[PDB]
Amino acid sequence: HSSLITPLQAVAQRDPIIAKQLFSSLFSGILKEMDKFKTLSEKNNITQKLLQDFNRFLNTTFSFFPPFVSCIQDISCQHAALLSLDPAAVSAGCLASLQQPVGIRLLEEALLRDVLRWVELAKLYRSIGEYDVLRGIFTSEIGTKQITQSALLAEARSDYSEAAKQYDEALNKQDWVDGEPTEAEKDFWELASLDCYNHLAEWKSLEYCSTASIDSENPPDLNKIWSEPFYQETYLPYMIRSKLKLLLQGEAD
Repeated sequence: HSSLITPLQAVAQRDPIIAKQLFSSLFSGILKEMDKFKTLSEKNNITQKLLQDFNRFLNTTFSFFPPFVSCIQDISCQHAALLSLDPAAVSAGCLASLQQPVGIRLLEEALLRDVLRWVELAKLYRSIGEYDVLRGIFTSEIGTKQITQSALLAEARSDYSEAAKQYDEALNKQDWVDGEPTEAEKDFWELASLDCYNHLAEWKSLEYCSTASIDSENPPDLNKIWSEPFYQETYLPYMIRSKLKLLLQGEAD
C-alpha cells in the first residue's frame, strides 16, 4: 500500500517528461486541496506571491528548457487566478523555447472574459505559419481605420504593389480628424509595410524604411539595433536580409 509511491519518485529523475507531468498534476492537486479551509483573504495574496514567482521564473531564466517552460505554462492555465500572468514575457519564452502551442492556449484563455495580448499573439502565430488567423486578427481588434481592409484585400490575393502603395500613404496621415489610432497599429502599418516590401524583390526601399525609423538622417547602425530589445527582434532580420540581398548583386558599398 506504499510500494507504488516510492517507484514514482524513483522513475521521476530518469527522463523529464513523466516528472514534469507528475509535478503539473501534483501542484494542481494540492492547490485544489487548499480551497476547503484558508478562506478568501488568503488565496488572493498566496496566488499573488505565486504569480510573482512565476513572472520571476519566466523573466530570470536564461538557459532555455522546453519541458520546464511547458510545465510552468501548463500549471498557469488551470486555475482562476494565474490567467493574467504576463502578456509580455510569455511570447519571448515560447518563441525562444520553441513551445508555442501551450502559451497560445494560455493567451486565448486570457482573452476569454487587452491589446498587447493581441499584438504578441500576432507575433506568436507568425512563427508557425497560420497566416489566415494573422490576417484574421488584424481586422478585428487592431483597426477601425479604413485603409486596413483596403490593403488587406490587395494583400490576401498576392498583389503586393498596391499593398505597399497604400501604406506609405497611411503612415504620414497628417491630421485625419476622425480620431487617432493607438501605437498598436502604428507599428503594425510599418511591419506589414516591411513584409509586403519583402514579398516582392524590393529591398532598396526596404532597408531605408527599416533603418530610417530607428535613428537620424544618417545611420550609425552601431548600438541602437543592439540596445532596446524590440530592435533585435523586429527591425533586425529584415534589415540584415535586405542588406545581404542588395550586396549579393555585386557592388562595393
